[PDB]
Amino acid sequence: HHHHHMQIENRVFLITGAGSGLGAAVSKMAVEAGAKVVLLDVNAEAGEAGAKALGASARFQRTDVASDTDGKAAIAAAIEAFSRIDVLVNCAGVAPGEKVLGREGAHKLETFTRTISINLIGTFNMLRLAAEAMAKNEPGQGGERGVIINTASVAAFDGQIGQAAYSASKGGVAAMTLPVARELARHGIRVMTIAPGIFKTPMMAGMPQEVQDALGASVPFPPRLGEPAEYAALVRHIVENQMLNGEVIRLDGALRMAAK
Amino acid sequence: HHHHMQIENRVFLITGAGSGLGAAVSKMAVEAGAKVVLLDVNAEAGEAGAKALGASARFQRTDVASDTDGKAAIAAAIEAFSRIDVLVNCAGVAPGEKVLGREGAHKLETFTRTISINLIGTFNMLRLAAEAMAKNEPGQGGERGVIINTASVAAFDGQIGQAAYSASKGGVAAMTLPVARELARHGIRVMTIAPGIFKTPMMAGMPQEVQDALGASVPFPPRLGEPAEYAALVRHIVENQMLNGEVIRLDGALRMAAK
Amino acid sequence: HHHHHHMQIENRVFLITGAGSGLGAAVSKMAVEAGAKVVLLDVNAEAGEAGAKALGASARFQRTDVASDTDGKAAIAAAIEAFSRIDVLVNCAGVAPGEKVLGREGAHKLETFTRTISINLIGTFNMLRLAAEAMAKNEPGQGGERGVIINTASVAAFDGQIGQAAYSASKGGVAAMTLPVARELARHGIRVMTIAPGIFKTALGASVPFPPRLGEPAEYAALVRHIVENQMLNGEVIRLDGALRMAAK
Amino acid sequence: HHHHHMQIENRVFLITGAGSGLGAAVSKMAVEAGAKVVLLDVNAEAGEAGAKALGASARFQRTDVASDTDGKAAIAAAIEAFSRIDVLVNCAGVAPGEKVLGREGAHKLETFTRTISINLIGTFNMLRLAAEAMAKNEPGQGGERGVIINTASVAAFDGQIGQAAYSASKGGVAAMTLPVARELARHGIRVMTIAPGIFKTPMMAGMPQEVQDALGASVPFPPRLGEPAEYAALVRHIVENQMLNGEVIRLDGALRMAAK
Repeated sequence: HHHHHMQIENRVFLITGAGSGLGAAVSKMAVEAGAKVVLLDVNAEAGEAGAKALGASARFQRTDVASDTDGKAAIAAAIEAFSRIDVLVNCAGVAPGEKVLGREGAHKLETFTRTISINLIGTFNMLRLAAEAMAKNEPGQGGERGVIINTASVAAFDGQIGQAAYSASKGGVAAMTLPVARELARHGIRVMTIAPGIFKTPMMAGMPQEVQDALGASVPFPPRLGEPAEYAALVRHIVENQMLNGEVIRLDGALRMAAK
Repeated sequence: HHHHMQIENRVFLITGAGSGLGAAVSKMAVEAGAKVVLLDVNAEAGEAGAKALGASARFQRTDVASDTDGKAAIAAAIEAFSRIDVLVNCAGVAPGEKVLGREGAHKLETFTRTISINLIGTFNMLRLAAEAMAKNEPGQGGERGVIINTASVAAFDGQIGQAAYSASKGGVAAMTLPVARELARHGIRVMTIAPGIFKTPMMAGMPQEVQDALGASVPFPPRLGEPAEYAALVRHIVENQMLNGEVIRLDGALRMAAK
Repeated sequence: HHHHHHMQIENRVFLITGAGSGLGAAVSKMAVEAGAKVVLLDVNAEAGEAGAKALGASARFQRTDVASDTDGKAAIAAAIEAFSRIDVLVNCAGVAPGEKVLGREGAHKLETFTRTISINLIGTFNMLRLAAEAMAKNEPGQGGERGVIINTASVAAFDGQIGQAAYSASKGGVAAMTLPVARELARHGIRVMTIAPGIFKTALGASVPFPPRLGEPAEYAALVRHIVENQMLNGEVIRLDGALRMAAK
Repeated sequence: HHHHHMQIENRVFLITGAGSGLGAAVSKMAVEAGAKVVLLDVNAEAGEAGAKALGASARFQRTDVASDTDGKAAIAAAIEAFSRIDVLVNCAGVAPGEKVLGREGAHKLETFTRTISINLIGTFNMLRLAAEAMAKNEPGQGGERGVIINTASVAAFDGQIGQAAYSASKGGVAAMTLPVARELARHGIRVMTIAPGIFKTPMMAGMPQEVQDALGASVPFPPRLGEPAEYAALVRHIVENQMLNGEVIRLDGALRMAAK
């Protein structure tokens, strides 16, 4: 702690995709740093188990991030549990691969739409509602009322063959950062975006080991899969450092994804 | 010019073609000796355009976000002119709505709609055009087609109230590379233009002092862009084979302020 | 006909660096053939004379070290004396060396880094400042325009490979100047643009997604032409690269 | 702290422009986190006073960062004092404003050249020499042998009227980050760049207070000058977070500089 350093203790985090991978690690980091967390996930089993393991500072609320009504209910539950919302972290996402021209014809419109719905619409939906709650907070240190962190992907910059939908959704997340920051600046709410490279996600851990090790060796340095706790450490830094706003930060070991 | 790609006789498919940018692209294309199939949701405007352009033009009513309308539009282009060489996606809406507004949070429905038309619509026509283009015989330099999408400077310098618009156009911009990478195998190039402030129908609706003020925000030329200038760039992209997988800002050096 | 805001290339005076070969030669050729005047600038007299000779009465040559204050001024004076004005500057002069930060003999030489910067970046800025000064004396033309400056960066500004610290630094510097320079020179009606070429000629093409070949210099020249003709292009860097994204190795 | 977290304690920092502003704050942060610092600056009085105030964990070496011979002397002095170099932070920089076409004629070539010399050639010079020293270190945690952090500027993206030289130099720094990171990955040396917005620098503190306050009010949130300690906090997070590599981070309160 030095003068403009923002304290993490006792701040209330709302976190999506919190039952696994990135979101799980953020929830763990937050609780261990002395914060409150409300876990949101569409999977009840995983979410209940996480909140259970983290203890009294955690709650879980089943949530389809793309739903208006679920989004509200998630806000209401966070307020009822902990009285306020200080930080939103959007980690819910899917990363499918589908060619524009595949063996069985054109990319399905439905699958494109669905990727957009979960990754981009879902992010916007939680963002708009969290923001509305955060704006009711009393202005804190430096006039700050909240911090919103979204998750894009290096696919927003280096999209591979088969990632039209994924790149479109994550590019959309990245490009919203600024206009949203610009508005929410009036209320003291910062808006930031992290663009991860290759991390040990559930999809990743599903692959055979030789394939996992090969992805890792594609990353210049460190030549390994990123650890979810490293994504969480960056989230922490964004909460603590008040000068970080309206920016997209690549967390990717210098990776630039080839076409194949 | 040896590797210069010829515009004459190529078949353009163009969305939002009943007005503004798409209208100017249609005009440019017909006057350079090409065929155009105009697509628009507004039948009156589209028919009138095709009528005015003459025998080299057809119109097909189309909701670009619809799977079935998209297919019908491809089928109509093939039936009329036998092939598709160029797709230009100009259909788009540019609404403003705050995240935290007078009536509460930004409506989810309005966000979703802006994404549907601007992004899902662009992807829909792209996927179906590409499929048709791949059936063409390889032409000059092995090229079978060119796809040109329209993003916006909002993809980079989004203003207060443009979350939806920036999201949709940022999505368009970010697709360019993964799509270009795949479609390279078929000789189909994929490019994106990011316009600044142009004399669109919404723009021409505004009172003159407001128009003039928007123009004076542009460093040089300090005016609204002319739709024919956007069309001139589209032409150059069709002609210049080295242009691929790139987003081009057409904006007089504008960098939009927050408000 | 041609649209109202279309900018005509006929009779405009081009000043072109690195004009004795490659990209600059092809720009000089395009310009003369479209009815413009060209002043060719190059450090190599043999190549420059031969080019100007082959292009004819609409071309002149002036030997020039683009990084030199006094050579830069002499080049402006020679253009004015020959053709009375300057309407377009195209900076194509450049070197593209590869040298590792940590090499077999030791660290990257400071002298070689400095020299790459001097030719690619300082040289570009030098010709830009002096051309701009001359262009500002022109009467305002169509749409109030007095000139166009076009600089050459490289995809190395974005996807720099192992060994390209110097090259990437110099071309990144060119790319980043585009905006602050365009912002100022907007007052005088001078547009400022930058082209970032991929791999151009001088299986080597098979790394390029499409077209899977080396770029032709005349294609770079076609883009220059389009920039001069399209008045809404300003303050932007355009990648001309067949969708290439250079790997590290 | 998590298993892949990189410890700052006992690492040796070499820092340029360390007598004032950003480099002084990085030195302070590093010493107070338990690290060693070698301060480099052209100004002896400021540098000695800094090293004096920081104590036994600090040394000062007078240095023109653009000089080959001074650069080498600096490396030798750091090795002789602390045996190794683990982190280089390049903060030495000048930020002049000069129009391309000014009231009294064209931008001087000498001034452009000088800004490039100090900001870009100087940064490259220290980098190449620090990298050479770092490569001799034994591979540490995660195989890492060093971290190099350069300072660009938001001028690399949003250059204002009068900033051709400054933008050119800082855009050059930014664009080197990837090709350097790609090579030095082989030796386990990470390379990162920070792009600061408006900070309380000595040039800034030289201005009258109304002009300061006005610059601060141009920043969306927080609407103030950035504190050098915040730039130092981000440096620290880069040294700690191993997945950060080959990237430029904007630290700017969502500022997008207007032309004027």
